[PDB]
Amino acid sequence: MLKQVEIFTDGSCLGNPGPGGYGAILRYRGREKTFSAGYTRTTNNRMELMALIVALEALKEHCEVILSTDSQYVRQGITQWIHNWKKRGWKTADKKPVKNVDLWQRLDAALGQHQIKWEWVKGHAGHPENERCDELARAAAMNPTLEDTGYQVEV
Repeated sequence: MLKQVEIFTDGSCLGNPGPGGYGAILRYRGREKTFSAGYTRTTNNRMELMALIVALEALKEHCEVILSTDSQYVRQGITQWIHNWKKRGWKTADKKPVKNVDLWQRLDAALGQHQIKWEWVKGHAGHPENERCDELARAAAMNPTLEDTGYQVEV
């Protein structure tokens, strides 16, 4: 068995907003789980956040996790935004709530249960697991069955 949980994510959506989906692969206790759902009206970025939320929330105890994703949005948030957002109570400089605050807070909550390591892969230089997530995400976008109830046009 792997001594470190493994998660791989991608999200897909054309249209801002539009029908969108996500794929996520979770290696956890000898099992490999695959998550995927499509949403009727959403954004690419909200789908990349959702992928990670769903796969992390699958974890039922404290873990060491390696998260592999090619999202620039997730990468910026993690490496540039979240720390300064927290200090300002999840507001931008103009004192408004940050975009996708609902999903960022939910992701943050999940991140805070685990020892976390990030692998920022490129899209064309992805692993078999990342490619399969891309496939799942586009297939989910094609067949949406959920509501992205947190999505707002005005941020």
